Amino acid sequence: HMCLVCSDEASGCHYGVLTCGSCKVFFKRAVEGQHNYLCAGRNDCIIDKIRRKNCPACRYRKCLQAGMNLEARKTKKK
Amino acid sequence: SHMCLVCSDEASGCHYGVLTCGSCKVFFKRAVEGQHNYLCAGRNDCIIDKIRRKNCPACRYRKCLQAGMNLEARKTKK
DNA sequence: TCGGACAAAATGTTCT
DNA sequence: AAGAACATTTTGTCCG
Ligand SMILES: [Zn+2]
Ligand SMILES: [Zn+2]
Ligand SMILES: [Zn+2]
Ligand SMILES: [Zn+2]
Repeated sequence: HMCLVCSDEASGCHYGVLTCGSCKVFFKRAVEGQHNYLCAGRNDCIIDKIRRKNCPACRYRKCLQAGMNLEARKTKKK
Repeated sequence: SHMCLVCSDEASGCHYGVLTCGSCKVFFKRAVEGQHNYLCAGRNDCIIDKIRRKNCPACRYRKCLQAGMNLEARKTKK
């Protein structure tokens, strides 16, 4: 299937969302680093397999908007 | 006479013909030496500043060329 | 699914 | 100034 963030091949539902392993780990690192990324464009960068490295701000924004959340399994269990 | 012409960080000298910081110097060398088949995720006018210069190597390399960076600056100069 | 360990890629600094 | 070595950061895969 397809990662909902970067369109690469997805490796499961991570943190609530069908995503590839690279996006899974990017997301956990972003949340736990509480990094404050800034876009160099217009907050609408193309995030695909090549370009996902280019804008961590837009990649992270796509993660969050797709509904990724570290407590996804904890919420869904409930 | 103080600022990197590519990213606006503090320049360290006049490298490959242009006033630049050390990071832009070696970024340009690596880009020319090798391949630079970079892809912009924006509209080819990414802002290249001290933080964001890492986001888009395509626009960073474009700004190096536009500023006139070239490997044989010192030969050409002589 | 999740995350630790390891590895690769990409970037940046020292040069006593 | 330019470049090799060294070093760090950022990203991605392998395992369990
Ligand atoms: Zn992805
Ligand atoms: Zn962006
Ligand atoms: Zn610079
Ligand atoms: Zn760009």
